Amino acid sequence: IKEMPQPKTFGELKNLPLLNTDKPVQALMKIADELGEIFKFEAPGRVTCYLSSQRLIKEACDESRFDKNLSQALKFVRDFAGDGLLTSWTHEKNWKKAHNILLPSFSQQAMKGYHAMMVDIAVQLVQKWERLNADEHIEVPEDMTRLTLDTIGLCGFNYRFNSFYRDQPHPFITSMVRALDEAMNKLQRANPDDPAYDENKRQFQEDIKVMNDLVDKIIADRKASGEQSDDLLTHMLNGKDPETGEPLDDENIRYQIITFLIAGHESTSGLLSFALYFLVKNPHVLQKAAEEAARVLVDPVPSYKQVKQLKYVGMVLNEALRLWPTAPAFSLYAKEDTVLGGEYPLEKGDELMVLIPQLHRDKTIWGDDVEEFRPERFENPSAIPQHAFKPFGNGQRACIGQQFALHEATLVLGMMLKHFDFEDHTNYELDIKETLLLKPEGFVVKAKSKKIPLGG
Ligand code: HEM
Ligand SMILES: NCCc1c[nH]c2ccc(O)cc12
Repeated sequence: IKEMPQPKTFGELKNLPLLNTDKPVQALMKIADELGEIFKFEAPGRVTCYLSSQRLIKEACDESRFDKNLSQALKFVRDFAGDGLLTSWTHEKNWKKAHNILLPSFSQQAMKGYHAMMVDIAVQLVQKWERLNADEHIEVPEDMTRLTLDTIGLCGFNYRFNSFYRDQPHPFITSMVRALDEAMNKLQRANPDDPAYDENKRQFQEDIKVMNDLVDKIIADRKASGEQSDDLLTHMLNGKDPETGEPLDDENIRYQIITFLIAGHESTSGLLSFALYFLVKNPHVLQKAAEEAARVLVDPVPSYKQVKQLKYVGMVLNEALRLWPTAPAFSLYAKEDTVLGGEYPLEKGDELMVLIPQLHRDKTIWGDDVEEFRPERFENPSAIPQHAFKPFGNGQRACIGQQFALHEATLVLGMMLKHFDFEDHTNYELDIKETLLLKPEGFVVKAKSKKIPLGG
């Protein structure tokens, strides 16, 4: 039974002067470097416990002792994501209901049914790049986000945002991204009720309405038509929860659709963008991955089967997730009083944060070379100890989109690697922007086409 390590407190400010930054996860990694696998962090009227080792995070992932906490960020996102899967407590009625109803639509097997829709948007990405003039370049996370938004729109509810046809995004996207940005800015806002933010508030409401109006209309149309698709909206209209018997009502179906776009677009765009960043910075890895792409993707359009074959591409992506997990933290609370790690008493309701990039640098698991990009770490992946690698969160509250994201990212990265040679034409210096997720801000490349045609 030990005192918890804690950085220096400054009277009533407590630790807050140490987290004055636009990059707080990177700043908390620097505090973990100094203080170790666990530290308390206090700010006026907030207290939490940052964990960075596999030893402690395994205990935090014990669902009989700890459950998912809604961070202040998630509570602000709940203003438009409602009680959809990401922003609901495990004890809310719609959390288990939607979980039960949606799980089979997110399984590995379900990816067979999404694959042609994913190929549609992936082809649009490849074609856009094939069509660039020789002096142009690619804005990587910008184009990965066009691809992931459009892919979730098509697989989610058979709706085309047509992001590759546009300089300014579809108004739903504009509103979603502006609402997310307002949710995030509220975390930093001294006087949220000051008349200065009256206009923020009005715009937020207007953004919510834009979002609700389109999705409520899509759901209403689909109910009145009676049409059946290979989409999530179909499965939610049909499904019943085996436990309660209850269906999702129309309002919750809307929150789930807003949720899949919010939860899937920026995370999967980040994973693709960091994986390309690492490949252009590690030429021998990029060559190995490109050889696998050419060896495996032998047809003009990839099949579901071929995508499962891209084992090295899968390792590249996991290794990008190891170094910069795009959803870099998740929040837990103690279900009852408990002692963490034999050393640290916690009280019921105490909050723990899992610092994922720091966990993924735990040298007692991964060895000393934790900064090196080496996808071969994952050559044999049942060998990684349980709870050492957690880029999709934990247990029943883990990422429902995991198979979707990884099938998406492997298909797209395999196609990119099949069709282009890539140039880091600016000698780009990694700069990690943190919103509610991580992104390689300003990452740009040039793609020289291999002139390999696409099928129809
Ligand atoms: C590489 C891309 C992704 C990563 C790294 C990621 C990561 C995560 C993590 C870390 C959580 C747990 C959050 C928490 O504990 O507070 C989560 C939850 C969730 N994610 Fe993802 N995700 C990704 C892609 C997606 C996609 C594409 C979708 C939807 C199609 C999605 C949908 C969800 C949903 C609905 C939850 C809430 C699950 C539940 O609590 O029942 N995610 N994700
Ligand atoms: N599905 C992971 C993306 C994700 C996980 N948690 C989140 C919180 C806020 C947000 O915008 C996005 C996310």
